[PDB]
Amino acid sequence: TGLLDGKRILVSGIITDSSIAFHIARVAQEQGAQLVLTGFDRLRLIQRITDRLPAKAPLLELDVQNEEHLASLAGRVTEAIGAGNKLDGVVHSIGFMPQTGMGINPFFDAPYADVSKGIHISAYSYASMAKALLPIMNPGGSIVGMDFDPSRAMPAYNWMTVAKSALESVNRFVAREAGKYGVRSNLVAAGPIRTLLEEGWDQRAPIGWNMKDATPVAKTVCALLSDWLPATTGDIIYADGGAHTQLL
Amino acid sequence: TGLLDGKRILVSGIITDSSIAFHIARVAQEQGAQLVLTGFDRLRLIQRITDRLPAKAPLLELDVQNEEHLASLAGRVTEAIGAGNKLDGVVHSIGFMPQTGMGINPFFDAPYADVSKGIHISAYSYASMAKALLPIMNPGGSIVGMDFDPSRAMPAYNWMTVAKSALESVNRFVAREAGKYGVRSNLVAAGPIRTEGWDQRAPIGWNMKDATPVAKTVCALLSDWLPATTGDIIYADGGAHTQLL
Amino acid sequence: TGLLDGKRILVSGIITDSSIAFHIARVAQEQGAQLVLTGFDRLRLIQRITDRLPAKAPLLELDVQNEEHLASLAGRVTEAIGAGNKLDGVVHSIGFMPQTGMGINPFFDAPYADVSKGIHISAYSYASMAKALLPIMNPGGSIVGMDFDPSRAMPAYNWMTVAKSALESVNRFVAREAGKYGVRSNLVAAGPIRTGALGEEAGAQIQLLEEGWDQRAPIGWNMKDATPVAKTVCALLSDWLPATTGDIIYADGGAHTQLL
Amino acid sequence: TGLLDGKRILVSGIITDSSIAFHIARVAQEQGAQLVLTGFDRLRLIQRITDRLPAKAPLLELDVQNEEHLASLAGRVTEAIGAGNKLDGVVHSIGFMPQTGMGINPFFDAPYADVSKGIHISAYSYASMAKALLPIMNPGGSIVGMDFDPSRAMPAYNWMTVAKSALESVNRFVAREAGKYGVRSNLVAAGPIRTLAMEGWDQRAPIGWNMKDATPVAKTVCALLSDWLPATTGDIIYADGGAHTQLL
Ligand SMILES: NC(=O)c1ccc[n+]([C@@H]2O[C@H](COP(=O)([O-])OP(=O)(O)OC[C@H]3O[C@@H](n4cnc5c(N)ncnc54)[C@H](O)[C@@H]3O)[C@@H](O)[C@H]2O)c1
Ligand SMILES: NC(=O)c1ccc[n+]([C@@H]2O[C@H](COP(=O)([O-])OP(=O)(O)OC[C@H]3O[C@@H](n4cnc5c(N)ncnc54)[C@H](O)[C@@H]3O)[C@@H](O)[C@H]2O)c1
Ligand SMILES: NC(=O)c1ccc[n+]([C@@H]2O[C@H](COP(=O)([O-])OP(=O)(O)OC[C@H]3O[C@@H](n4cnc5c(N)ncnc54)[C@H](O)[C@@H]3O)[C@@H](O)[C@H]2O)c1
Ligand SMILES: NC(=O)c1ccc[n+]([C@@H]2O[C@H](COP(=O)([O-])OP(=O)(O)OC[C@H]3O[C@@H](n4cnc5c(N)ncnc54)[C@H](O)[C@@H]3O)[C@@H](O)[C@H]2O)c1
Repeated sequence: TGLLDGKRILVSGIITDSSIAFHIARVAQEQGAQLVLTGFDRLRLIQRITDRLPAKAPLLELDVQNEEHLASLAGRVTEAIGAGNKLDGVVHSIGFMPQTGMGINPFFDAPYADVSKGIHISAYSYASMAKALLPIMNPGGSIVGMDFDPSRAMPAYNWMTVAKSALESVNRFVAREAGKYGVRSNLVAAGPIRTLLEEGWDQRAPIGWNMKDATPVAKTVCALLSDWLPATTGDIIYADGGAHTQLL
Repeated sequence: TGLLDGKRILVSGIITDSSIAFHIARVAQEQGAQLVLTGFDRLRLIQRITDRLPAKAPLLELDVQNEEHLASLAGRVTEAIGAGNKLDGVVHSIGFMPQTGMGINPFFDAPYADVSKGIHISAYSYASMAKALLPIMNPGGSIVGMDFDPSRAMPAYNWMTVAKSALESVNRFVAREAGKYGVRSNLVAAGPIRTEGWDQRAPIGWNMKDATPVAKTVCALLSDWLPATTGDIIYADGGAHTQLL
Repeated sequence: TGLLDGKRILVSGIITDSSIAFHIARVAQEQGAQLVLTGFDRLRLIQRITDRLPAKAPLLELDVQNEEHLASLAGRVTEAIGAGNKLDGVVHSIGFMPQTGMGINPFFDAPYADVSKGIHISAYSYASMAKALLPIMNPGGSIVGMDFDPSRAMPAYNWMTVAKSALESVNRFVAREAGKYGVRSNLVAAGPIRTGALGEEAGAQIQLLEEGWDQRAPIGWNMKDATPVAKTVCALLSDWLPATTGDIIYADGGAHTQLL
Repeated sequence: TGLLDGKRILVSGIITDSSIAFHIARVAQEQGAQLVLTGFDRLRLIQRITDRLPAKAPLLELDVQNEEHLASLAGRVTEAIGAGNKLDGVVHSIGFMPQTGMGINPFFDAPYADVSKGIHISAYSYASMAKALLPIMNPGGSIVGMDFDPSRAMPAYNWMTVAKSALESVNRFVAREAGKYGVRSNLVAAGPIRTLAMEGWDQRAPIGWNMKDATPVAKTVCALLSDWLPATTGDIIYADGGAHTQLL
C-alpha cells in the first residue's frame, strides 16, 4: 500500500521519457494512483512514451491555449474513469517560452507577443486548468504545478523566470478558489533537470544535487498529492537539494 | 540646495493631481530637478493637469503598448533636453488591468487576453521603457517603478497582483541591463493611495489621502543617497508589510 | 505498510497530552515508527502521558541546557534501541520563553537573562540535539523541529518570535552539517494550536489571531486538531520529501500565503 | 546645504577609521548634523580616531552589555546635546561574536555562553538602545541598524548569521514601540566591507561592489536618517549592489 492508494490523478507534461511529467506519472502509479494522462501536440509520439510507464492510462489531448479543449476537458476525464468518479489529484507540469525571450537572446530583444504566449502556457494555464477541473475533484484533493526558484535573477532563464514569478502569484489565487472544494494548491520548485549553475547547485545543496535524476522531484509531488501534507496550500515546497537556502 | 539638483528626470504616469506620478514630479522640481513627462490617452486634458506642477515641463506623448512611441522616445527626449544632455532618472508609474480581472469579478472568468493586456502594460512595460531610455541615460542614473506588494494573495487586486509579481521579477532583470550603464533599477511598494486596517498594522500609521511620503521615497531612489541598492524593492507602506497583526 | 515503517525515530517535547509532540508520536506509531522519547523535568509525570500513546516506548531525560545530558544522549539512545541500531529520525518539539519576554509584558522589559534562556532552549537546542544524535543516524535520515513563522512582528509572541527567527537560521546551518551524514534538516511552521487567563487584552488579542487564521487559510484552519501538523512532520521523517533540507514546510492552512 | 542639516543624531560602533560607523559619522557631519558618539572599551583610541572627523564631537562611553551605561544613557546624552533638546536619529552599528562562533571553528562546538554574548551585543542591544534613547527622541526621528543578509546560510559568518536573523526579528518589534514616538526603525543590510577583521559579491552585483569602500553604506544609513524615506519602518534596505537579488 503506497502513498496514493485509491487515487485518480491527472498528469500533464509527458513529452519525453526524460520529462518530469514522466517520472511523476511513473512514481504515482508505482504507489497506487490510477492515472489519467494528457498531451499537447505530438499525440501519437507521447502515446508511445506513456506505454513505457509501469501501467497504461487514458491519455488525453490538452493544448492549454485552446478554449474548446478546456471546455470539453472535464467531461472527457469523466468518460475515462467512469461517471460518478471524481479526481483526487491534478498535476500541471507544463512550460513554454519561445527562444526569443529565453536562453542566449538579450532580455530586451523579446517582443511581448512572444512573452505573452510564454506566460499564457506557463502561468495563466495554471488557473485555467484548475477552472476546468475543480468541479470534477474530491475534497481533500491536491493540485500541484512545477516551479523553478524565480525570486532572484540569473543568466539565460530571462522571461521564463518572469513566468514562474507569475505562476507563484497565480498559485496563491488558485488556492483561494480551490479551498471551496476542500482542494489544496501547491508548487514544487525543483532543481535543474536534464531535459556553471549546475556545478554550483550541487555545491550549495547540503545533500547534493544530481541533475540526471528526476525521481527525487517526483517523490515530492506524490507527497503533495498524498494526505500527509493536509494543511499546506497556496505554497511552494522546494526540491532543489536545499540549494535555495544556501548562499555559498 | 535640492536632493535631485541638476539631474534631468523622466516622469510618466500622470493623469490627475491625486496620481502618484504627479506628486513625484512636484517634489522633484521642488528638489531643483529639470523634468520630462509622458502621457497616455487623454493627452490634451492632462496638459491642464501638468500646468499646476510648479515649473513648465515638456509633456511628450508615450503609450507603452505602442511600438512607435517607444522607438521615437529617446529622440523625442534628447531633443526636449537639447542634444548633448542625457537623463539621470526614469520613473514608471503605470498600471492597467481590465475590470474582468479584478474586484468581485471571479478569478477564473478573466480571459487571458484581458490579463495579457494587463501584464504588457503593468509588468512588461517596465522593461520596454528601460530598453528605450538606457541609451540616453548618464552613469549614476536611477530607474524606478511603482509596486504593490504581491507576496501574498488578497481580495480585489486579483490579476494585478500577478502583474505586480511579474513586475518584481522583470525589475531584477532590468537591473542587470542598467548595470551595464552604471544605472540602478528599483521598485517602490506603495501603500494605498486614493485614486483603516493599513493605518492599524502600520506602526507609524498610514494616510491614503497623502501621496507625498511615497513621492518623497521615489525621490530618494533618484538621489545619489542609495548608490548601492539595485534590482530591489523599498516599501513606502508605513511598515505594514512587516507586521502580522 | 505504514508511512514510517521500521524507522527508529527520537521524539522530544511531550509534556501534556495536548503537546504537538504527543500527536507527532501518536501518528508516527500508527504509521509503524519505533520510538525513543526524551522528557524534560517532571520525568515521572510524563511517563504517565507516554503510557497513553498507541504504544509504550522508552523515556529518556533531556534537559537541553545540560551539557552532560547531550554527551550521554547518543549512548543512552543506542542502548535503548539496541547496539547495532541507529535513528532514522529526530523531532525537536522543544520551546521555552519566560512570561517576561512573552505575553502582555512590554517588549523592552524582558531582561536579557530571560531572553537568553529562551534562545538557548528554543533555537540553540536544535544545533545541540543535532550535534548529539547525528553520529548515530542512518543516511537518508531526517531532523525536524517546530517553528511559528517569525517573518512579521505581532502581539504577545514578543521574544519567542526572535527565538523562532534564530531557529530558522540555526536550521539552515544544521542542514549543512547533517548533509555530510546524508541527513536532511527541516522545520515545520504550524498554525496556532490549543497548547483569558492572561486578561481582557490577551483573551481578545489572542481571540483575534484564531479568528484571523481560519479566515485567511484558504482551506480553513482548526485550532483544536494538531493531527495535520503531526502528519506534516511524518512526511519530513519519510522518504517522500528527500530533496528538501534547510527549509520550512508550512502546515498552517496556507494562511501565511494570504493577506486577508 | 545638507541632507541632515541641524539634526541631533547619535552613532555607536567606531573602533578604527575603517569602521562603518566612522563613515556614517563622517557623511552625517558632511551633511550638517550634530553628532554624539558612543564607544565600547578602547575609549582613549576612539578618542584619537574621532579627532580626525569633519567636526569635533562628544564621545560618551557605552558597553551595551552594561545595565548602568544604558540606565544612564539618556541623561548623559541630554547633557552633551544640552537641556530642552532631543535626538533626531540613532545609529546602532554594534556587533560582535567570539572566535568560537565563527570561521574555521565547527558550528557545533560553539558553547551557548559564547553564542549568547554575541546575540546580546549584536541582536538584543538594539532593543536596549531603542529603549534607552526613545524617551529622548523627537517625532519624525529615525533609528537604524547594520545588518548582513542572514536569509540563507553561508560558511564562516556562522553564528553571527543567527545573531543577524535575530536582529531583523528584533527590528520589526522595535518599530512597534518606535511608532508611538512617531519614529522609524530600520536596518541597512550591507555587502562585505574591509573592516579591521570584518569576491562573488562584485560579480553578482549588477552595479558591482567594492568592499574596501564603505561610503555607499553610510550614504544609505544617512538616507534612512533623512526625511526622504519617511514611509519606511521595521524594514531592511539592502546596500549591497543588488547582489542578494541575483543568483549568478
Ligand atoms: N527540467 C528542469 O530543469 C526544470 C526545473 C524546474 C522546473 N521545471 C518546470 O517543470 C515543468 C515540466 O517541464 P520539463 O522540465 O519536464 O520539460 P518538458 O519539455 O519535458 O515538459 C514541458 C511540457 O510542457 C508542455 N506544453 C508546452 N505547451 C503546452 C500547451 N500549450 N499545452 C499543454 N502542454 C504544453 C510540453 O508539451 C511538455 O510536455 C515545466 O513547467 C518547467 O518550467 C523544469
Ligand atoms: N494608488 C495605489 O494605492 C498604488 C499603490 C501601489 C502601487 N501603485 C502603482 O502606481 C502606479 C500609478 O497608479 P496611480 O495610483 O497613480 O493611479 P493613476 O490613475 O493616477 O495612474 C495610472 C496610470 O496608468 C497609465 N496607463 C494605463 N495604460 C497605459 C498605456 N497603455 N500606456 C501608457 N500609460 C498607461 C495611465 O495613463 C495612468 O497615468 C500604478 O502602476 C499602480 O499599480 C498604486
Ligand atoms: N501551540 C502552537 O500554536 C504552536 C505553534 C507553532 C509552534 N509551536 C511549537 O511547538 C513546540 C512545542 O510546542 P507545544 O505547543 O507542543 O507546547 P508544549 O508546552 O506542550 O511543549 C514545549 C516543550 O518544551 C519542553 N522544554 C522546555 N524546556 C526544556 C528544556 N530546557 N529541555 C528540554 N525540553 C524543554 C517542555 O518540556 C515541553 O514539552 C514549540 O517549539 C513551539 O514553539 C507551537
Ligand atoms: N564589514 C562587514 O562585512 C559587514 C557587513 C554587514 C554588516 N556589518 C555590521 O556592521 C556593524 C559594525 O561593524 P563594522 O563592519 O564597522 O566592523 P567594526 O569592527 O569596526 O565594528 C564593530 C563595533 O561593535 C562594537 N562593540 C563590540 N562589543 C560592544 C559592546 N559590548 N558594546 C558596544 N559596542 C560593542 C565595537 O566596539 C565596534 O565599534 C556590525 O553590526 C556588523 O555586523 C558588517
